Amino acid sequence: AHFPQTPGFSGTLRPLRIEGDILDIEIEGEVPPQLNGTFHRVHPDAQFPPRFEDDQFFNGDGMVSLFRFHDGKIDFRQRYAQTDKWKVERKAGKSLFGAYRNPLTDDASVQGMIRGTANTNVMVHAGKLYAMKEDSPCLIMDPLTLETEGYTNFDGKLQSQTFCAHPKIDPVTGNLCAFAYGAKGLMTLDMAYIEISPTGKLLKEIPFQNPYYCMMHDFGVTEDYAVFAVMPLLSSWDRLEQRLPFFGFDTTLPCYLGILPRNGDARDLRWFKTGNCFVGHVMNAFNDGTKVHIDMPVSRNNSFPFFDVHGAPFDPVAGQGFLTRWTVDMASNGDSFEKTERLFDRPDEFPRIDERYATRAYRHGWMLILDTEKPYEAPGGAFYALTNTLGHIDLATGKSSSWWAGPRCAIQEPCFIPRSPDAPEGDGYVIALVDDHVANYSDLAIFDAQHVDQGPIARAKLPVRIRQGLHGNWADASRL
Amino acid sequence: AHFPQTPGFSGTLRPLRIEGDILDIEIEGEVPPQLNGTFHRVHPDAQFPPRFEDDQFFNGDGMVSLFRFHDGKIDFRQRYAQTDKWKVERKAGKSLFGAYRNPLTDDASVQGMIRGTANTNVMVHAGKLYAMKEDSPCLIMDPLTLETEGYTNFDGKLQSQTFCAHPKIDPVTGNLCAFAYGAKGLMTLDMAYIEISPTGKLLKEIPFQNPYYCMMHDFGVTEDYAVFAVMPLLSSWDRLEQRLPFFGFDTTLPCYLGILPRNGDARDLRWFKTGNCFVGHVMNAFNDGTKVHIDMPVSRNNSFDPVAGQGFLTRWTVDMASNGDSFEKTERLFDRPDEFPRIDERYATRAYRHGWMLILDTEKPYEAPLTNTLGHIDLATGKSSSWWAGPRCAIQEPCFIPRSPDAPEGDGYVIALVDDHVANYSDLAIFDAQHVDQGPIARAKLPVRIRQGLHGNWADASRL
Ligand SMILES: [Fe+3]
Ligand SMILES: [Fe+3]
Ligand SMILES: [Mg+2]
Repeated sequence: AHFPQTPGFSGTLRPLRIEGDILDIEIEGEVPPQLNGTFHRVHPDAQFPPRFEDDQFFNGDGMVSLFRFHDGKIDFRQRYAQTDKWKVERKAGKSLFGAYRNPLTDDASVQGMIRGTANTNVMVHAGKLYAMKEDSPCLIMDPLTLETEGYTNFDGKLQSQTFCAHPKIDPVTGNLCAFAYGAKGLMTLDMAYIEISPTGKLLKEIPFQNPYYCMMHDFGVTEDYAVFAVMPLLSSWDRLEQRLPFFGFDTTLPCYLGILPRNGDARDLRWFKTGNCFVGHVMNAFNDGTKVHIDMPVSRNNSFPFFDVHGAPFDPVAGQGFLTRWTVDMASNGDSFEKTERLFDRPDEFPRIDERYATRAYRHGWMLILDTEKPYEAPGGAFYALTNTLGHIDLATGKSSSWWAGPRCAIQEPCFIPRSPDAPEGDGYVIALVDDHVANYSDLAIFDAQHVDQGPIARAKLPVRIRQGLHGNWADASRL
Repeated sequence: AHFPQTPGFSGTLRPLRIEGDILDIEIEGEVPPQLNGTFHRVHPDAQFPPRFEDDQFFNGDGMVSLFRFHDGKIDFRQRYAQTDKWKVERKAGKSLFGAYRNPLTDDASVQGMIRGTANTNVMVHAGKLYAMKEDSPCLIMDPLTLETEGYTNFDGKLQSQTFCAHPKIDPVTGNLCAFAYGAKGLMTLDMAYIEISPTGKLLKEIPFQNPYYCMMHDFGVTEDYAVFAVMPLLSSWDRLEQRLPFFGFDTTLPCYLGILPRNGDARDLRWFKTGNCFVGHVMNAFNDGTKVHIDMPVSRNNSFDPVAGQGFLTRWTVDMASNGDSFEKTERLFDRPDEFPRIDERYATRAYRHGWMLILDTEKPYEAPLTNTLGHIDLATGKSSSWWAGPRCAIQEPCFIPRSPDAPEGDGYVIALVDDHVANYSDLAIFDAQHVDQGPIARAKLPVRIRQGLHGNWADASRL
């Protein structure tokens, strides 16, 4: 009823909190008639006002959106993920859990509960929808009704208390390749590489130890290795008692890259070391023999201003991430990299690939671009987190193109859809939410993947603006 | 999925069509904590693009909104009324029924089906929600889930094929007082005065004939009489054959006022005649002995030419004791163009003085790419006050809530949706009924603009 009038809950970040349905969205243009599948997507949307006036973006309850493609039509369905947190807070009619990653600020009635909001990523696997949040197990939902089944441990087999929100689909085995940090609770170095079969059975859970008490948000998977990028985004329980941000970036410590053979154990894990930097989302990773490549935006400090870290304001220029390839060789001796190479010279994040080529050699990528030289005429919005541009890069040529959403709009994470199962790499479509911050409408815009610069070929016009979310995924109807 | 690019489906009249819920709406100010009940409300919202690009606003599928008040909180729930039309069209994934009230344009697959959209009014009665559209039976829904149960003939008793969307609640008996026109199908002169008990049982269905086939949208109920305003808004099968709009107003025919004793029959009905004009919604009606008063906006032509469409709240007076068919009085009650009148319905059918209305203030700026004013009139003194919503907003039909059961007439709150046509958000504004010029005392802030609707009603939780 009464949300704190902090910027975190006002203007373009106002609460939405509407579950609902639209049958047959209004289309401007023509939805590609062959497309038949689901595009899932999630945003934080605190059900009730927070205990803390300062409660953060990534702490809001997960609101899941479904866009079902079929017969040149798109349907809309949106539901709260009914996490243990969400269920108990609804019964109380108020928020019971506290600050971000801080159980010391929880109400006494919910101590020991799973504090996850399932607000970071949603992906179809094993005929179900996996709703994910780092600090908590995987939440199982129905891909079409968006009903919540409950957290899972994969029939008692998984020991890890947590489950990452950035798994990859092995394009050969169809296995869900995931991982977990803090696998034995907050502030533990216990890690795990996880593979889930196409029918939901836990196949392997390879434990190992991390170099830091740090955040491990994303990782890479190659044909033979799991790739873990370790940054000094450090955590400490002292900070929670002082009521400071759980994570704080240390600009003096180095970064590591851990290569775990997917068929080995912690004994075979080799650590490589490089200079200090901030590592973003992994576009893709792949190995050529013992040569391992991983592509991700690299910046000098935190790239997300909604992500409150401790110490040293928010440097918006030091937070500019550029798509960078890291290369190590398992055949070499020592912990030296072979190569670091900037792949793209514009600040970017939220990278995407033709997922048929995940874990393999590839050339086509899409990304959100921060074009600060463009006007932004929408009052009530952070100019910092303004992804106003969609970009495409041909890594084989370095050529790139982009599209500007205009001065009224932001763009959310894109997603690639192939034109057909055996279409060439990157031949198909890119979809993304384009949010008009003046009229408060959202379009699910459809681009030609190879000509994003020509603007959308179609727009699914929603009569509502979807709150800025995180990650989404496309699944063909055959996966259901 | 491809709606026409006409004005009736673009801009502020864009399709909405979202069913959904919000628990604990954002509140600016304070929702009066005593309030515990429901505000229902409905707008047209075609589920699929129409068969004809010039489809009327009034032809769209009914979308019902629920605002459940409790303990200073308001929850939101919005659902489609699952009429026979809506169900079959969803099955087919496209619009099967054709032009407004024109069965000659329906697809063959739905011929003889009920063409109602239930898009005009929603009112709690006998523990259920009555969803109404003139050309069709009453639709029964659940007041809290907004589930649909189906059309009703009240246990097979009701003979009328139709059921009005403007019933009044008798403040003494608790009966739902309704009527029906075209009761034996389209273009039929058959009429009926209807009463439904507080438990849903049909108590009386009094048939009579209408002076001609015309729109009979609203009517009045007094302590002793039912009051039927007849204007020459005509329709014939011939109009439908030429694919003209169903209704066509005739400037040369007179208007009638038919007074029917509630406990009598068609032989006891008296017709009074007056000059040509266009009649609008009924604020209220009452009788003082044999003198019958009815207050309603009156204009020269359709208000539902902007100058001819200017309707002014007017009182019509006839005397049942008199001989002949002359009125006694016609008196303009308000000098500003107005519509959607409302009263403290605890005084419905009885003498009253407090009314609320929407006012079209043409001297105000509108900065969007129009009811912009909420009014209050004290009929005992002619005094009035109003509130302008600003250059970006419009106001939908208001509705009165008494501060308490024993409160004096007009003592309480007036609620209405206020729509920002630039930011595309809607607020459920709460005013003090006696000081609407002071602006809202509270705003329930929706993260969406509710489409332009029709009629809504308040019901205390005790009625659930
Ligand atoms: Fe992420
Ligand atoms: Fe009406
Ligand atoms: Mg739109």
